[PDB]
Amino acid sequence: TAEVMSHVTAHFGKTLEECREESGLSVDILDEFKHFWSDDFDVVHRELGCAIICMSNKFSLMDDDVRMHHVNMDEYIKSFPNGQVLAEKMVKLIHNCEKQFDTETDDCTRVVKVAACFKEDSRKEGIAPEVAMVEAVIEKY
Ligand SMILES: CCCC#C/C=C/CCCCCCCCCO
Ligand SMILES: [Mg+2]
Ligand SMILES: [Mg+2]
Repeated sequence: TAEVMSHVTAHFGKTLEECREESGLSVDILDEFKHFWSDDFDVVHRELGCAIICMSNKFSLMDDDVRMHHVNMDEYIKSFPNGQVLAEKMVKLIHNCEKQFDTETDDCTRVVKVAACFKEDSRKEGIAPEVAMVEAVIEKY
């Protein structure tokens, strides 16, 4: 659901700053990860793809070939409150987008294209949060 997705996003995004230098991602491109979900934020930069790899690797969410690791992704999603309701659909959506961009060999560029596809499909399928819902989770700390 969009609510589970807010919890996932709020945790995943904590690794943004530690990943920023290696990925070449300027604060001008994305200052806080929560803004990935703004209707207004265009998911396009190669460097955002690189950052996504960095952040994913922190939790083993990529396989050997820099595609999602389905079982690690399932376990991660299920580590959040009510995660079981989102896990199946989220892995199926990401994997469907990966297949559409399988001819992109550049890992950073492929990952940002897949990220943009996933964002559009999460909206169509009703699992895309609003930035406010993501903030609400960050603001409980
Ligand atoms: C394999 C991606 C890890 C993840 C995740 C999701 C976190 C919440 C929103 C970010 C979406 C990233 C999609 C990247 C898929 C690239 O193969
Ligand atoms: Mg710019
Ligand atoms: Mg490769």
